[PDB]
Amino acid sequence: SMDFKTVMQELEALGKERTKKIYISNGAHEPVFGVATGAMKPIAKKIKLNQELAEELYATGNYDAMYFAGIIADPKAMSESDFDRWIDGAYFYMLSDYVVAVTLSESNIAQDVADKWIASGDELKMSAGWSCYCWLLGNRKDNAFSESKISDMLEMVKDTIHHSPERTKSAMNNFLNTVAISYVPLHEKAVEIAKEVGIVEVKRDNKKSSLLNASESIQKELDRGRLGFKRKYVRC
Ligand SMILES: [Cl-]
Repeated sequence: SMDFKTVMQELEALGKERTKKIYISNGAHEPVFGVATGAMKPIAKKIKLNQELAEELYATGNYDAMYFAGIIADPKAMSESDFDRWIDGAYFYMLSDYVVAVTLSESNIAQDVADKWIASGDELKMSAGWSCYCWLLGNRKDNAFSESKISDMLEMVKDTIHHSPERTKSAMNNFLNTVAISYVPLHEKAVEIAKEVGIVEVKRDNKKSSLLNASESIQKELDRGRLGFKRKYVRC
C-alpha cells in the first residue's frame, strides 16, 4: 500500500503555481502545492479508502494533502471525536466546506454533527455544518430530512444571515440555493426566503467582497430545468 512519503511526493509533483496562487488568494497558506482536484483521480483510485494514511495527510497542514486525505478517508468509520479533530484543523473555508463537510456528508452521523456545528457559534464550524447540509441534500433522498427541521433552518437563515460571520453567510446562502433546487418540499418557501434575504455580502481579506444573489442563482437553475435535481458533490 502507498506510503505517506510517496503520496506527499506525488502531490508535490502535481502542484502548479497558478492553482497555488488561487488557493492562497482564497486563504490557504504554506505549505501548499496547488493541485487541481481532477489530477488526484489516479492516486485516489490506487488507494481507495485508507483512514490511517488520511490521518497522516490531514496532519500535515498542507491544504492539498488535507484535501486528498478527505477523498481517501473512511467516513463511515470516523467518529464524532474524529470529525471534531478534523474541523479544528480546518483553518479556512475550503477546508471546512469542501473537505471536512464533504467527508462528513458521507458518514452515518452527518446531521447530528452538522447540527452541533451550526449551534457552535464558531465561523468555520458553522460554515462546515451548513455546507454539510447542502451536500446531504444532493446525496440523500428527501425522506432523509424532517421537513419541519429544514423549514426552521430556512427561517434561521432569513433571520440571521446578514449578521452571521462572513464564511457562515456563504454556506447559509448555499443552503438557500440548495433547498430551493434539491429539496422540492420547500421549493416555494426557499424562493420566497431568497427574495427576503436579497443580496448577501461576504467580506473577505485581500480581495473585494463577494455579492451573493441566491434569488438569481436559483433562477438560473430553474431556467436550466433543474428543479428537483440532486448532485452528489464532485470531489476530484
Ligand atoms: Cl450580508
